[PDB]
Amino acid sequence: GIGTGFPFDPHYVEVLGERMHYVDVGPRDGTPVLFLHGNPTSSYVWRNIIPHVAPTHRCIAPDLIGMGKSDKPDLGYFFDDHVRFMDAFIEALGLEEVVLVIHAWGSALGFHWAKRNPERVKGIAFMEFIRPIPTWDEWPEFARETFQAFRTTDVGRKLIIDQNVFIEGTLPMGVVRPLTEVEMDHYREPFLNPVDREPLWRFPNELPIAGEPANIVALVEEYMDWLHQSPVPKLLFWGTPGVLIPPAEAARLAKSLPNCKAVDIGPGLNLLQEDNPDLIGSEIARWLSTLEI
Ligand SMILES: CN(C)c1ccc2c(-c3cc(C(=O)NCCOCCOCCCCCO)ccc3C(=O)O)c3ccc(=[N+](C)C)cc-3oc2c1
Ligand SMILES: [Cl-]
Repeated sequence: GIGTGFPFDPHYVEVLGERMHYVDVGPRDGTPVLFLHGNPTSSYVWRNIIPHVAPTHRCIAPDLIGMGKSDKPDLGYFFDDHVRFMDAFIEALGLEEVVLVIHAWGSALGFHWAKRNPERVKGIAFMEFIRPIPTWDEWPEFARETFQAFRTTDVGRKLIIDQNVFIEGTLPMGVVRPLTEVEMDHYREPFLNPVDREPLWRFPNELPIAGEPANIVALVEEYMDWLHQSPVPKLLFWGTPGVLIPPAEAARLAKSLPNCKAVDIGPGLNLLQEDNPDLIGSEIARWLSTLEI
């Protein structure tokens, strides 16, 4: 059965006046592997993937500011806030060159950091990642009216902040296999208090859909422009039917993006880590062995 525990010792670092929590396992020398989660998850989403990589490589998995075991400042939790705190996190750990393993909103953070710091990125493994969604027709039909309602300050905040729907409903609807009560309690833990749910609502309001917000659309277009030409080694995981990346898109990207290998994980929606963690971790471990790190 897929593991439900989170055995990792807590590590904390002060970042811009705030304490950020991170997993830090594996050997201390060599190039580290930095794991970035998205909405509404935490380093918990990497718990069954990291044990495949940690025998041979350092694994660092931070909880984004306002999420997981990290501190909860009184912020808007805009994408720009996450960019500021992640930039500062990476410098606080003194990381030099890295391999990135990134997912969904963590993929926007990772690709935006890689585009700005390409000399420091030796490879990117990614899955269910953020690209511009040009019209609402390109958002999955089964989740279209709900994400449209999320992108409002009235209904959207009622659902996500008052009623915790991103945790109770959107999260399980992002996994094909059923989540256990223990797993759901791990995802619920950072957000038991409704006043702490601001990141859960601002994230879907930042998604680059139908041209808004224009500033995020532009930023995401920029790192996609880079990714289509950069020689950086790329490993793309995808599932069927997917959410942000449908199978036909994954197959086109595997051909268009330079130096990109694609791996079919089988059934999957958004949190591919919850549907086939052993294939994702074992393929990352094999792919790392082919990099000059
Ligand atoms: C308390 N209260 C008002 C509600 C309301 C609605 C529900 C809903 C629910 C959910 C939705 C809903 O979230 N759709 C969007 C799905 O997007 C999936 C793809 O993105 C993944 C993340 C991508 C991130 C990218 O960055 C719609 C409609 C409903 C409904 O029932 O009306 C629940 C659904 C499932 C459930 N259990 C335990 C399995 C329990 C549910 O419980 C509910 C409770
Ligand atoms: Cl989101």
